[PDB]
Amino acid sequence: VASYDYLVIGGGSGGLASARRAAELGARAAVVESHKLGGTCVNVGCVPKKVMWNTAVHSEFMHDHADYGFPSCEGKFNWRVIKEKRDAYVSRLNAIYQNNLTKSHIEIIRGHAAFTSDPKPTIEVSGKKYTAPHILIATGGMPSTPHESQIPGASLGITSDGFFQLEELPGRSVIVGAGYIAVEMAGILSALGSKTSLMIRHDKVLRSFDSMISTNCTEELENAGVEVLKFSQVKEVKKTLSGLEVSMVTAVPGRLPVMTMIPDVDCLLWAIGRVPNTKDLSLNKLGIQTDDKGHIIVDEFQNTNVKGIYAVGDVCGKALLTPVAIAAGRKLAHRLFEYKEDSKLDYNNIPTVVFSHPPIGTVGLTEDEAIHKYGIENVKTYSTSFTPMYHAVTKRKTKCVMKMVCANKEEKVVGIHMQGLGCDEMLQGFAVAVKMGATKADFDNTVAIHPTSSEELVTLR
Amino acid sequence: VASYDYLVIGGGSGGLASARRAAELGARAAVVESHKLGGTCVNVGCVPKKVMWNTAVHSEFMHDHADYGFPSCEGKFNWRVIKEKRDAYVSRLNAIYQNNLTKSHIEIIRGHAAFTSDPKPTIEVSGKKYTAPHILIATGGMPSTPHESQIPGASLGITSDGFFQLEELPGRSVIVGAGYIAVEMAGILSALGSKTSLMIRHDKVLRSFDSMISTNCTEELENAGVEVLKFSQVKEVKKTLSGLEVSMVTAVPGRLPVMTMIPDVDCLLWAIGRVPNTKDLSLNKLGIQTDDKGHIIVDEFQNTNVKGIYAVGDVCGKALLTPVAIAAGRKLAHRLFEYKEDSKLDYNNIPTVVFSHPPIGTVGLTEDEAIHKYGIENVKTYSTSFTPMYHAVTKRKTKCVMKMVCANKEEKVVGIHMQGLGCDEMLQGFAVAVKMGATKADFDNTVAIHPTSSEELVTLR
Ligand SMILES: Cc1cc2nc3c(=O)[nH]c(=O)nc-3n(C[C@H](O)[C@H](O)[C@H](O)COP(=O)(O)OP(=O)(O)OC[C@H]3O[C@@H](n4cnc5c(N)ncnc54)[C@H](O)[C@@H]3O)c2cc1C
Ligand SMILES: Cc1cc2nc3c(=O)[nH]c(=O)nc-3n(C[C@H](O)[C@H](O)[C@H](O)COP(=O)(O)OP(=O)(O)OC[C@H]3O[C@@H](n4cnc5c(N)ncnc54)[C@H](O)[C@@H]3O)c2cc1C
Ligand SMILES: N[C@@H](CCC(=O)N[C@@H](CSSC[C@H](NC(=O)CC[C@H](N)C(=O)O)C(=O)NCC(=O)O)C(=O)NCC(=O)O)C(=O)O
Ligand SMILES: N[C@@H](CCC(=O)N[C@@H](CSSC[C@H](NC(=O)CC[C@H](N)C(=O)O)C(=O)NCC(=O)O)C(=O)NCC(=O)O)C(=O)O
Repeated sequence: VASYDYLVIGGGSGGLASARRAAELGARAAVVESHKLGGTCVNVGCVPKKVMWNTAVHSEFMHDHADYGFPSCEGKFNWRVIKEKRDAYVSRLNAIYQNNLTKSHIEIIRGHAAFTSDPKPTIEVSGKKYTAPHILIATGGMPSTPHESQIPGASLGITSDGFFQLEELPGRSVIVGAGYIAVEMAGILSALGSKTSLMIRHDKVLRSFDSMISTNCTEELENAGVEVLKFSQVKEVKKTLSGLEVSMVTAVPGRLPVMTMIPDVDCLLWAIGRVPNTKDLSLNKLGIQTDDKGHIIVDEFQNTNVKGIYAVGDVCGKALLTPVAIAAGRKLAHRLFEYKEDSKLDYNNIPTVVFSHPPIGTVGLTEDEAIHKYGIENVKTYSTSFTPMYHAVTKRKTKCVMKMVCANKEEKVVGIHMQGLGCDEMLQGFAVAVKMGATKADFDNTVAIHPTSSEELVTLR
Repeated sequence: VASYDYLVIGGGSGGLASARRAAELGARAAVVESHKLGGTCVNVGCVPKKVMWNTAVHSEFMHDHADYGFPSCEGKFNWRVIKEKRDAYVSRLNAIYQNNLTKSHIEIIRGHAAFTSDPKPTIEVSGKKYTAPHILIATGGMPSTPHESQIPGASLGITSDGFFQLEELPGRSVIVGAGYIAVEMAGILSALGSKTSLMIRHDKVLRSFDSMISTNCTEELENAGVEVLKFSQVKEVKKTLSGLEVSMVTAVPGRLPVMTMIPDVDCLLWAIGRVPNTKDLSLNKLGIQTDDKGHIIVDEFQNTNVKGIYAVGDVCGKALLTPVAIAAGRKLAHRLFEYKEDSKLDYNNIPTVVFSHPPIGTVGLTEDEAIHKYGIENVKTYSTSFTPMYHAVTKRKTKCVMKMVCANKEEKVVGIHMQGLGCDEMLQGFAVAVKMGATKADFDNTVAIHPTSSEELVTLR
């Protein structure tokens, strides 16, 4: 039994960040990783997605070429060219992260970890045992797929993991789900020329976002050629002579249900959610508490119910983002190795960007959330809608919408929501201001930058 | 003599903004405008510039088309296409601003105003007199050109005003000056295919910006095909059989001066500075104080030395930006018509974006300025240099540089400087944070947005 100061299960965003910080603090740490370092974000998440987004963005801008005085750009996108370059980039990152661990003197244990029956919390990886007075579980999650039992032929569709393995652009694609990944994939496939449908259970996407965003986002998708099938769900999928055939039920409220077959489908993509990866950890050998979806339960300091066992990131199932896992992993290292007992992550005011077309940025409370928190009488919003100057000369248009949610008489800024060109890079600094407790006066007293989209947020009336 | 509550001389950024706010407050106002409403920013400044920048940006992105899996885009930019659309857009804005005044019940007096000899401050426009207990001078400025006396043939070159009248892309262009307009014009001309030289008196552009920016900017220009002629100045210009021929002296320190002729120049563009437009106002009839360049002198509340006479914007010659004139014009209206005596613009921490390639954003103190203000022992900077993920797959590269200037033990953020893709839209919110007095802790405690360039500012170590 080899002992360490800190054992980290999972070499993804949270696991890498926590191990690295702990090592800086003097801890003798090891990272257990069964697949590729960098975890979901590097291999099949943030990175490859952003590359594909940049690619789709190229497609769109190329539609405006002629408006801008250039000669028309003619054609066919070549999927394998970009696919090969994307894969190489990911390989580069895998090598970098491995180096990052080595330079920090962090041991890398390759293989799948599971807890043992042993009294003191101990793990086994390939027949060898390892132990530490502090063990971090950061095994992340995976894409959720339906059971053949409830949707026959569901196994014929792929997930976002499968998306990153595609070698050719699918002719016809159907995406099921209404959350960020669904929206992002539909947007990439459509821009690159796939005849895309997005199938959602209700009438809008991103229904958990502020209502101005879910509405606007649903519209922009339609404007960009994505067919949004509302109140629809898959009833069954089958392999026909040439592609898949999707049976769906459309149940608009106030209407009779109607069944429709979708033929000649090349790609059926499930983007219905993520499941935590805890199934094969042998948690129950230590009685570690999970919820009914398999998420590990933790307190505000990332503690599990078992002393010296912590969990961070996607496995805990809250705020499923790379930077959250990183921040929580880091705070935890300071608490354990720097004896900063108050060291923990504040889960309020975490900013998010959705790489749609145009991108979405949000931080803080939606209007409804502020209303429930402070009361209708105490919430005031400010909003704007405009056409970015970029489209002053194009036949193709997109809009920019922004909304500011204020609370109390002071008009404290409690939420910012926007969609529009530039929004992906614009959010960060306002997120700083919101975190600091800025009020509308603070925004208003900041001199604008002209001409930009960002200035609109500081001149709301 | 028609009397008003507020008379505004000049219908540009500051004049329009001040008149509009004053009218909301109940003032009976009139705007005197001799040319087109919208002033410099709309007609020959911010607006037409940004359109041309978006155009140049198209040119660059089109160089990356093939890297991104598309087929090569072949060719020739057509200047008149975009020129015509740009002009129309400007016409649209002129009509909008006229409407904006009318809806506010602001009178528009068309023609050139000048003060009279009359005891109580009174102006004349086309033989008619007008007076008000509060008169705002907001006549803006103009491009500076050399005297034929000092540079023979200087009148053969054009200024940024002339740039906006060009109907064809110049084959060969030489830009003289090293400030923002010079940098911006060189960047647009070069990207659109003009064989461009930028002639500067020293070794770097933007020498008043933080030194990381002047260095980086000078390099990025060279990388983008702009020939930067250092320690060079024009000695004379002459009209040859086919274009202009520019005689220049190059005086590198530690070397003998060398004279060079630049032949076959289509466009010589002077971007050496701006002069205030006060020459024809008859200021001296009221003894209004100006400096030796003709700028009107004001106090912190925009008062001139004469009671009931104020000046804002470019004419005062400080912080020559549209949003500054607007903010100062607005604050002034509140002070005069809302009796808010403390109402004035804080000229510290005004953010600026330079539309170079890539764009530059800056707010607050340069490292040197912080050093002079707090002392070397009390200043700490943090900086980063990286390749944006956009270029992970391109043969063409650009860099992103960021620098954070902190002061005292608290590490108050007193300056932010950066250059890179996305920087134009990224600045605004950090400018809010800086204005609020954020410290490095406040930035560090803000969760990052991944993957973006903006996150780099919140994860500096
Ligand atoms: C398509 C997609 C796009 C996304 N885009 C973004 C984005 O743009 N921005 C963003 O912020 N977030 C994005 N995310 C989310 C982000 O990827 C996750 O929040 C983040 O990766 C979670 O980090 P983690 O450390 O919890 O787990 P992961 O990064 O999943 O790491 C878990 C690691 O543990 C390993 N492992 C699991 N079990 C074991 C075991 N028993 N033994 C050994 N090793 C084990 C796994 O192989 C893996 O490498 C995206 C996700 C997806 C799926
Ligand atoms: C090429 C260029 C690019 C620029 N780009 C930007 C940018 O991207 N962002 C930015 O923030 N700033 C930019 N600026 C600067 C910005 O344009 C100025 O700071 C702003 O226009 C100054 O506003 P103002 O109200 O002082 O004067 P102006 O907008 O110049 O208005 C002065 C007005 O007064 C009128 N006038 C003058 N004298 C008289 C008289 N005697 N009687 C009647 N009418 C009179 C003039 O016709 C004019 O319309 C740019 C400037 C230039 C030249
Ligand atoms: N953000 C810019 C620059 C591009 C970029 O971020 N490139 C790196 C790979 S990002 S995916 C891996 C992820 N890293 C992050 O989330 C950034 C964290 C941030 N730097 C911070 O310090 O908080 C991750 O798993 N991190 C774990 C960890 O940091 O321990 C890159 O080049 N990495 C290689 C390297 O030099 O180390 C952009 O998007 O353009
Ligand atoms: N900023 C966005 C949207 C594009 C945009 O700004 N379009 C307007 C013309 S901008 S040039 C005239 C300038 N206006 C500004 O500087 C914006 C001021 C800001 N809105 C504020 O309230 O502080 C000006 O001279 N303003 C004087 C004044 O505001 O009184 C536009 O469409 N204007 C027409 C209109 O609807 O009124 C982008 O860049 O994409």
